[PDB]
Amino acid sequence: KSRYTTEFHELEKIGSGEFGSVFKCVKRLDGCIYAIKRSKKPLAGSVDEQNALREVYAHAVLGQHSHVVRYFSAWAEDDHMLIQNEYCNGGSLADAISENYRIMSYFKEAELKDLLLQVGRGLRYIHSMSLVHMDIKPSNIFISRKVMFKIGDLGHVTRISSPQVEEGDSRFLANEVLQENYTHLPKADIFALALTVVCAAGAEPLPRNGDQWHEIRQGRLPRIPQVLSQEFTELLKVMIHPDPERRPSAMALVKHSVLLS
Ligand SMILES: C=CCn1c(=O)c2cnc(Nc3ccc(N4CCN(C)CC4)cc3)nc2n1-c1cccc([C@@H](C)O)n1
Ligand SMILES: [Cl-]
Repeated sequence: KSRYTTEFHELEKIGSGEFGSVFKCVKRLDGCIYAIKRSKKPLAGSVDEQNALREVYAHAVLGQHSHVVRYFSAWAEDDHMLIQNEYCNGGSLADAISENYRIMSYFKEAELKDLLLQVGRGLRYIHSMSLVHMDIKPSNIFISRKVMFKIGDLGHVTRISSPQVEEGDSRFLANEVLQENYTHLPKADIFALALTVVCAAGAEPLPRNGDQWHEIRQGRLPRIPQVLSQEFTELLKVMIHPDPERRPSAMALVKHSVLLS
């Protein structure tokens, strides 16, 4: 007797974690496929609730963009919350990276620049609406297949001004954010995107803390396994510059000559 059951037919579980479950579903009325997240309703006044609120109100603000996972609807039923999003048939960037690492394929220089540009366009859009994503990483980039990358998982999204900062994944987190400096949050999304491209390029698992973590925030790129041009390398280096004002904005990113291609 539920809306979920009523409007959708559930095809396959495509994700699970502390966030709950995600299902590939067909909507009966239109025959389209959607990714529907089903989670227990968070305790009131909890982090989980704060997180869930950041996401509903990001949708309220953002609307539709070709490099952001489209949001269609959200509701609550039983003791659960449901979020209906666009289904990206290529899964997440994280999955693709695992898969490259398995059948030994790889993301080429060219394809790495394409990833950077496309996610950059998504960020440029979010930033222009005075928001920041604050959890950019492979598992939150989705792929549609000839290939579109789309930013999803908006649960950390916050305002540039008066930001409610739930810190993202420590692996991708810029030092100034850890230092409780929120005067240039957009540049933290930039830092994270650079490390996201480095992952796609085949780097070893990023450090969660300790010496190697600090070395990166000193502006040093993790070791790669392949041949990146000096100029693409420099672009990635400056995106993880200790000084966030030295990092390009999303708008300067997508107009950069190395990416024009
Ligand atoms: C709705 C919620 C968020 N979300 C989207 O907005 C969204 C859009 N497209 C897709 N496409 C998609 C994802 C995974 C697969 N795989 C099927 C094959 N197996 C082997 C690996 C997984 C296939 C297709 N998935 C999405 N969401 C989703 C799925 C899972 C986990 C998470 C986060 C919580 O980590 N998010
Ligand atoms: Cl800024």
